[PDB]
Amino acid sequence: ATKAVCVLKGDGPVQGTIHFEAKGDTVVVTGSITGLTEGDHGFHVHQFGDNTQGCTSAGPHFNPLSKKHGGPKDEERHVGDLGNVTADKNGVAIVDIVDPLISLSGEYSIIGRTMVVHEKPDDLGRGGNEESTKTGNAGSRLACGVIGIAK
Amino acid sequence: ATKAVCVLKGDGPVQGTIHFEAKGDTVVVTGSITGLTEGDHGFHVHQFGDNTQGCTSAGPHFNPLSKKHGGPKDEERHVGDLGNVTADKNGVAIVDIVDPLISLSGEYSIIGRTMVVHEKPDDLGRGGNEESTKTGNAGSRLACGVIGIAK
Ligand SMILES: [Ca+2]
Ligand SMILES: [Ca+2]
Ligand SMILES: [Cu+2]
Ligand SMILES: [Cu+2]
Ligand SMILES: [Zn+2]
Ligand SMILES: [Zn+2]
Repeated sequence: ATKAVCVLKGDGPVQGTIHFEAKGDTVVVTGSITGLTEGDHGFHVHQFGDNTQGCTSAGPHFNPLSKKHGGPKDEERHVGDLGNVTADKNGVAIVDIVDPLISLSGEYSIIGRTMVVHEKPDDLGRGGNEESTKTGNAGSRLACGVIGIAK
Repeated sequence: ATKAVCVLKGDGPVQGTIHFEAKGDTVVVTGSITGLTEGDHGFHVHQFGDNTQGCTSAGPHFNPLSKKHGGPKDEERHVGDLGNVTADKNGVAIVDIVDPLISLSGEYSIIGRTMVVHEKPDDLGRGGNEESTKTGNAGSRLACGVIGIAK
């Protein structure tokens, strides 16, 4: 698997489509998210692709290596920590991330896992609260989708 | 992954939750689907876990061995051919299937692919037209979901 897609939906107006593509040793994540409050929103891969209880059943961030919550460029970060997406005034967040830790195959494969867009910005583990080292204080999960294999 | 789950949703009333568990060397599929018309409905694993155009974007049946469509008991069948599920008079179908071809890891893995419940009965590759050898004449996709990793 070299391509993947996620359709984000929640109990509200947030909705979006993320495309993943394996390019070399990185995964290029693109797509757009809408219905967002302008600003930064925590954007993470949660461990389970279980949507039976909304985004709630997606579990914690995907952290196969048992590291602490960080931002994408940190070394001490969860595999799922893709930091933040930014909604403009109109509520539109354009996603364009290149990540070397997430994968479409193997052990860090995120296929079958959940992409979650959060209510608040990810504090990147630099919040000076324990909550920050676990989730980045991104709060509630607005929309989420299971990452599936794409053509 | 030893457990997977799929939440089926469509444009109509058909919905359900399907659980998959690797038990021994096989995969047990259980769950229930409601909102269906009484009678048989094709139930297949489609190739892509792409819900960008509803269930249409799931692609054809998952068929890594390039075979024609058949019933779950046939030698000549697609890996995604799980036959029919049967809805009682209240539109409830209880799913209980053990399948030797699907898997939750490796080449036959259905993680990240789409579970689809169809409008009509799957003719198990025996209807006698070309469409039977491709889809079993199961018709349109009532509900579908991306198969994700469960805890
Ligand atoms: Ca909150
Ligand atoms: Ca039909
Ligand atoms: Cu998160
Ligand atoms: Cu089908
Ligand atoms: Zn994290
Ligand atoms: Zn088939």
